[PDB]
Amino acid sequence: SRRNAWGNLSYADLITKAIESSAEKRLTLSQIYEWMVKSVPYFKDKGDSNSSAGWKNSIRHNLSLHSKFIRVQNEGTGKSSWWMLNP
DNA sequence: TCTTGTTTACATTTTG
DNA sequence: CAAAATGTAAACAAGA
Repeated sequence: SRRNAWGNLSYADLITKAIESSAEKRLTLSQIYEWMVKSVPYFKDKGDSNSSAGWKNSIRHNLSLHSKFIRVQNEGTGKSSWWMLNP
């Protein structure tokens, strides 16, 4: 009996795995979504923001909330913010 | 307008 | 038990 359609891991924990599966160990908001879709089965079929407002909002909430994650300036024009694990 | 972030509420579960 | 967590849902503000 899972805790979520995708199992017992939490959004914040899923995010961690994402960021922590990156070379520079840092992702922008958009990539984190894509990671979920490509790494988590329950989401493989939810990329269409047409059916993906719930888990995206949640993911944005988790990011912006828990000091576990920190926002780091990403150099570039029209680029989003880096998101890294807080040491 | 669609993205990004932040915040605030609420209902439940888990923790410590 | 009470506090920290969690998952949703939403209101608002500044960016691309």
